[PDB]
Amino acid sequence: APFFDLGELKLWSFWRAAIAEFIATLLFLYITVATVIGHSKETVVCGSVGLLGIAWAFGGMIFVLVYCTAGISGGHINPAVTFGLFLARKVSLLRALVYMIAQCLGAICGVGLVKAFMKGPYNQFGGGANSVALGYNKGTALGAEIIGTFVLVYTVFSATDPKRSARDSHVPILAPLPIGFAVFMVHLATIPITGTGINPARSFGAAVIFNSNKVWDDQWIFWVGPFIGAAVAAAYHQYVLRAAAIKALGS
Amino acid sequence: APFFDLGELKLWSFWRAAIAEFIATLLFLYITVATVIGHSKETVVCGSVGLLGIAWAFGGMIFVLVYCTAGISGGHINPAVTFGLFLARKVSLLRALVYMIAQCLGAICGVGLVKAFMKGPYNQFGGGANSVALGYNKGTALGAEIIGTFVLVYTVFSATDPKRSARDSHVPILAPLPIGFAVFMVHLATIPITGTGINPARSFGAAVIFNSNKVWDDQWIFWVGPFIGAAVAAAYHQYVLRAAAIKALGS
Amino acid sequence: APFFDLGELKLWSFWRAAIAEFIATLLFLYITVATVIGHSKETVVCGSVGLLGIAWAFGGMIFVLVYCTAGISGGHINPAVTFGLFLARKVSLLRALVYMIAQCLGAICGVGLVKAFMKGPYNQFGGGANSVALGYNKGTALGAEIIGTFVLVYTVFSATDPKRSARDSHVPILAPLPIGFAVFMVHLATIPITGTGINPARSFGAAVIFNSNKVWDDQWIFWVGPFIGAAVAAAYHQYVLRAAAIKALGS
Amino acid sequence: APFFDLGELKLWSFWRAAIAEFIATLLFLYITVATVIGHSKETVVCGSVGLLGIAWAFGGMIFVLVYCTAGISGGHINPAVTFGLFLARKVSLLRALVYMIAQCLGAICGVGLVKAFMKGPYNQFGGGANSVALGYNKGTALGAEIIGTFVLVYTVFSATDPKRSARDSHVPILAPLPIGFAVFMVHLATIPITGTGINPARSFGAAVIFNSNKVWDDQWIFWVGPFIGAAVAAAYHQYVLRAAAIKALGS
Repeated sequence: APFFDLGELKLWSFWRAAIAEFIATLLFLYITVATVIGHSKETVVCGSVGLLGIAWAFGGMIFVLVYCTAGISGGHINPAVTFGLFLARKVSLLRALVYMIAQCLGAICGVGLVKAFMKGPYNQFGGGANSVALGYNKGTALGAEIIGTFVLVYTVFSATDPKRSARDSHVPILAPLPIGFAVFMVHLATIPITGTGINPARSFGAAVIFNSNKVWDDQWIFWVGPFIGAAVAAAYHQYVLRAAAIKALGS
Repeated sequence: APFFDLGELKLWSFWRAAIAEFIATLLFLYITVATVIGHSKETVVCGSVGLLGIAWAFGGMIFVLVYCTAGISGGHINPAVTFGLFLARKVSLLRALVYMIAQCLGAICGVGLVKAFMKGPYNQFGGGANSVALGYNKGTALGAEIIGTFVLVYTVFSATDPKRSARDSHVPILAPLPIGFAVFMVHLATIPITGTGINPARSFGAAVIFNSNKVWDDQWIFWVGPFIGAAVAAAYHQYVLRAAAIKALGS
Repeated sequence: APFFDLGELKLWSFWRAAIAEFIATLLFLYITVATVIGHSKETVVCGSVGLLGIAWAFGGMIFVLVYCTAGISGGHINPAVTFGLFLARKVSLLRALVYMIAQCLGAICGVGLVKAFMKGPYNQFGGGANSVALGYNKGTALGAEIIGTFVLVYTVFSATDPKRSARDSHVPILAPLPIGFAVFMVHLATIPITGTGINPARSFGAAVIFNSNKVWDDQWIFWVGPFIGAAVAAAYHQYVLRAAAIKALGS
Repeated sequence: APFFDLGELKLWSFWRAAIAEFIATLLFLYITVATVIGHSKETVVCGSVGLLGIAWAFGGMIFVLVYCTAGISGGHINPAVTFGLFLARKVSLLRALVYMIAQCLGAICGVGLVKAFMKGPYNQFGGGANSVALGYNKGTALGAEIIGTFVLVYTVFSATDPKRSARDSHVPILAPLPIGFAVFMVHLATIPITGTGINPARSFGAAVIFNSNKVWDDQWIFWVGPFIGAAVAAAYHQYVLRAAAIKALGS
């Protein structure tokens, strides 16, 4: 794999792909963390959208955002997704890094906006952030992040279009509904454990803005867990040897 | 941009497009505000569809209505959507205004019907209306409306079919599921703040029928916020320069 | 319109269409009423699927069942749907009546099965049945049934395939997801008022099995309301003059 | 029907199909049982994803997993599905057995992982397992499993692609969204009765790991019920005589 290929010299398109990932991740953090704080601050019992509503915010926004950006950037919104695809040689190292930076920056900005709008409840109720919950240890958290991210990245590889690519690149277009649903599902199982990270930029953006020592102590789990889950899904996709032209037929 | 083009002289189709927008918005207000009052009036704790159920009423009805009217009017159901498309020169000024009037009228009628059916609970529990909630200021509300409407209008532009148009027009057909989901998502984040407007006709219809001074004082936020969010999504779509024939591939 | 056409002399297919409607409606009543009783009997507060869960049972089962039977019968599962299509001359009188009978019979059987499985809770918690709730009058109930059924039947007409028909007939195939979603939405608004009928066979099956005088007194609303809502959606579809080959493009 | 056909001598593909079923079922058990324990352990009232959230975990994971594995194995994830298809002669005896073993093994492993991560709550709150709930008898449970599995398997047969098959086989590709929705629906009606089995490998995996005598006493219902429901859906599909090339047109 070279550091970069000719696609990365199509500078206009490559710039707009980075912007599309930046904005999408910003929007992803804003809606989901605002949903979280809005639920956490509610004084009436059953007065909120509930944990079910939070899981929907994360799954539904990934559906919407991959839908909007798949033809522009490939629709990653998530460094572990970008990392998996890079391992499968679907993304160059240079594009991979640019994507991760755009995603981490967008994440900080989105969470930033939630804090700007509701600083009181934002600081009071945990800042959106991922950390190990009471009654679990780090090994369980990490395990839950690995397997959770595997589900996500396994779904991404199955969702790739073998013939269609994002504008001026060979980065595969992705079917958004299955990927959104994978996210929703993993939140249902993983919210009691870590909040659910499965997305290093999502975890990072919230840790940057909330800036607590507890959250920073746990932060490595939300990089290492998803990167490992991503690598194991790539390995698996490579072994069920189904890159080729296994187009999954949508629902 | 001329005030109107030859499509607007196809009077039969242009009339039926206006009617389709009028009826759709009426149905949109009736189902969603009835869902709201039905939840608000419930005496049993967890005896209702909950805030999650309300968010679904708004997102799901937009999915259903854009599905039914996309081939007829372009499926706007929302003056900020019409406004964004007008800025992108996808709609003439004359069609734009006719649409907004049909949507505002339909909105009043739909809320009217909710009040006719359940006047007691209708007046008691807030009339469906949008206003700034306790503990937020006008700047937060406006900000939340801007960004919320941006998410919606960004999704609309990505959902446009570059080849297919509504009957006897060049108004693009829209993919309904992504747009419905955008609405659902924005409600999850924005219900604790304003009720969620992101739709001037939705906010106006409820303010007309509920007719409280508090709600009228706040009403400008629900026009200005969505119009700004819409204009920034148009600007953005124009800059990721993706009008051309970026057909987003559905889920 | 003749009483019948040559499609009705294709006896093998016509018989299997009737069977498909009978079974589908039976399955529709069994799952949805079982969901209702299961929620109603639950002793823990928030220990159930909630009203949101009930609305999903009705909307999701119609999605699933129209999906399974659309190519076989046209996927009606509902006499008001059959009635609307008959008014639009898409179904003959003979097929229409056979469908309504199969649907009413299947309905009784499905509710029958719920009672057989959980007779105690079945009788205690209202039998699944539709009736006017406390605090509303008959005119509101009827109005809510008219408009609710209009939403449903308006969606059906938009969901019709202008080129594809059920086996050995000219009965249009229907797009199931939009129709399922219409049902879900109308339940969100209408459950506090009548239970939501919008389906005479659904209301009839539950009234037959539950057999209370109160429920029988209200039963006419659940025939008259949906038949009127259906006729007004047909009239409307005929006037937005969009039978022709307005194929709504799916999501 | 011969014991096996030439497809089963394509050893590379046949091995990878078995692996795909093994992994998918493992992931199915892990996410859904983790969702169950996470809800069951929650100390705050309405502090969880609720029974609605659990029903979504089961329906949504089947949607995601059939989406990922349909082109690889046919996407069964469930011995009653495999059994139904075998009866319809769509799967050979040899492939059928290999699938059931891979599914049962994967199931044990997935539940195993949930216990490894949260052994305390895992043992305290029922291990994910299926059993007859208080206030119902075995005949009701069995009946509920039969009819529940019928809904599932009826949907599977309607979801089969008559032209497209899994890699190097004639096992039909399946439309995942309808099947996922069938699962979701049956959970809504059946959770108060048995937990919902409709999947012998799902019931077996949880019974193996939880290892209680009560759960083992009831276990036969979760094999016999779904196998019967599956056989009756096959019989029905054979009689509505719609194997041929009834392609259900997706939503």
